[PDB]
Amino acid sequence: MLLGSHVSMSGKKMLEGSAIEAHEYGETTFMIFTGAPQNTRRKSIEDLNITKGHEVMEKYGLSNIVVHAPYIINIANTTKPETFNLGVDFLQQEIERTQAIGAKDIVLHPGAHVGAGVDAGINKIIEGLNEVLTNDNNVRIALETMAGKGTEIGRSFEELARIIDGVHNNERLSVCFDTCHTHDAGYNVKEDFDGVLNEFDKIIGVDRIKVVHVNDSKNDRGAQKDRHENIGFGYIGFDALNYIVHHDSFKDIPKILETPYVGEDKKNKKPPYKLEIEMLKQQHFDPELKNKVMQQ
Ligand SMILES: [Cl-]
Ligand SMILES: [Cl-]
Ligand SMILES: [Cl-]
Ligand SMILES: [Fe+3]
Ligand SMILES: [Fe+3]
Ligand SMILES: [Zn+2]
Repeated sequence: MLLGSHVSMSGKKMLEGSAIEAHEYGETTFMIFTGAPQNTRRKSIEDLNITKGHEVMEKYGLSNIVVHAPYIINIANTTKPETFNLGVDFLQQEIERTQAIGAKDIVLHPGAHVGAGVDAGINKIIEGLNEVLTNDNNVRIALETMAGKGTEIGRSFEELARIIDGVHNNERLSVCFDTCHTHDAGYNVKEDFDGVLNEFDKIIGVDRIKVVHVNDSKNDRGAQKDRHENIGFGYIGFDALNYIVHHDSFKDIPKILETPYVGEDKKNKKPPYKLEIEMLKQQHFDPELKNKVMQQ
C-alpha cells in the first residue's frame, strides 16, 4: 500500500527531513515541493541532501515519491512572454532536480488562460511542454485534474487529453487524479467511481494515472471550489475515499493526502495525516478523528 501525504521540504535537512516526517506519520510514500510552493527560488541539487534522504527512505521503507511544481507556474499564459518563459525554464530545472531526487513524476497544474480562452491556453501549454521536454531525462509531467475555479485549464478529462495529444510525447506525460478536484468539477467519484474510470479509460487511459491525490471536499459535487476536507468529514465521504484508496486500478500508484490541518487557533494547527492513514489502513471511519488530531 503506497500511501502518504504532502510533507515539508525545507531547512538544512531538506529531503532528509521530508523522509523523517513521512516515517513519523506512518507513510510509505510522500510528495514534496522542491522549495517554497509559491515561488521559483530553488537550492542547488547538492543542498537538497538527497543521499542522506535516500538513506532514511531505505531505512523506513519509503519509495515512489512525488514532486509537485510550484502553484505559480503558468505555461498557458499567452500574453506575458516572461511568465511563459519563466515557467518553461523552471520546469526544465525541476525535471533535472526530480531526476536526481528519483521521483518518477512532477505534478503540474496545467495552467490558467486568464482571458485568452481555454483552447488558446491549451495551445500554449502544448507549446511550453514541447520546449520543457528536451529529452535529457525520464521524469514525467503529471498533469493534475483541476476543480474548475477561475480560468484553470484541466477541469475535464477531454482538456487533459487535448494537451497530451498535442504534445505527442506520451511517455513523458501522465495524469495526477485528485479526488477533491474531480468531485468538485462534477465527476461522480462518490457514487460511480468505476464509471468515472471507464470514462477516463475512453478519453485518456487509466494506465496513465501515475499519482493519486486523496482529499475529501468541503463542497457538493460540481461546485468547482477546490476546498479540501479531512477524509470522511466532507461530501465525498469515507466509504468512497476508502474504496478509491484500495482500488485495484491504483495498485503500485502513490496515493497522497493533501487534507487540511486541524485546530481551533491557527497557532495550534496539527497535521492529520498519521491518523487519517491509520483510518484508511483499518478501513473504518473514526468520527473522533479531528478531536484526536488535536490531542497528539
Ligand atoms: Cl499501492
Ligand atoms: Cl528532459
Ligand atoms: Cl455531493
Ligand atoms: Fe496540486
Ligand atoms: Fe491535488
Ligand atoms: Zn486542490
